[PDB]
Amino acid sequence: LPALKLALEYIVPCMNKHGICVVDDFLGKETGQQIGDEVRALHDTGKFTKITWIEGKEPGCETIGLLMSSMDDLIRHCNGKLGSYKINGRTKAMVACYPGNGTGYVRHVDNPNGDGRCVTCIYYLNKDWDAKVSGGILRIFPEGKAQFADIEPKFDRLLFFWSDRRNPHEVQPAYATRYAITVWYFDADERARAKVKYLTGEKGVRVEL
Ligand SMILES: Cc1nc(Cc2ccc(F)cc2)c(O)c(C(=O)NCC(=O)O)n1
Ligand SMILES: [Fe+2]
Repeated sequence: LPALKLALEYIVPCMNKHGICVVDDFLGKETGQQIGDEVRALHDTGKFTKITWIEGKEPGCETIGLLMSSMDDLIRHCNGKLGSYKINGRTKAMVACYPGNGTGYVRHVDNPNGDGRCVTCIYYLNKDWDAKVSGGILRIFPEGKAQFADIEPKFDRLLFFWSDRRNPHEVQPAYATRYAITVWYFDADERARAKVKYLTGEKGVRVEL
């Protein structure tokens, strides 16, 4: 499926109706496990600062760059059709590792105070993942509805959801190494407002004395 067809037929319609969207088999087995290798390479060489921020052009991060390009393409076809949002940019790629010792992440909202991020995009890298045993379910609690969404961190799966208070979510305890890559997309207007009240942007960068 072309990017234009996945945006206009699956992602945008789904986002505007539910605000939670799952695209399985996004890149394919061969590209998927290439990313899996590059992600494991970040751990082997010990670049995990376990989260680490990747730009996509770094050596040995070519396929992660491909993923980021593929993600951008997809949003680029969505632009001006997602609510009343104008995506004007994104964060770098957050590569995250749940070590598999029974750690998870408590219920939270990604962007509760309007720091500019409107869409969370997550790519999962976990082959043959069975949540019944290994855990690691992402549970989203969509605002208003009397029901939750359960999302397995299934290999080669791409997830979109609104970053704001509409989508509180938790990562349940994981008993197996659990890998994901996240990018957040910025709305022009909210980002403009954010840059005015919060220590975000270029100005939010530490300088040494
Ligand atoms: C704001 C935030 N930050 C992190 C970074 C982090 C990773 C590991 C960790 F242990 C502690 C923090 C997240 O992972 C998530 C999230 O919703 N993840 C869903 C998923 O990966 O399915 N949200
Ligand atoms: Fe989150």
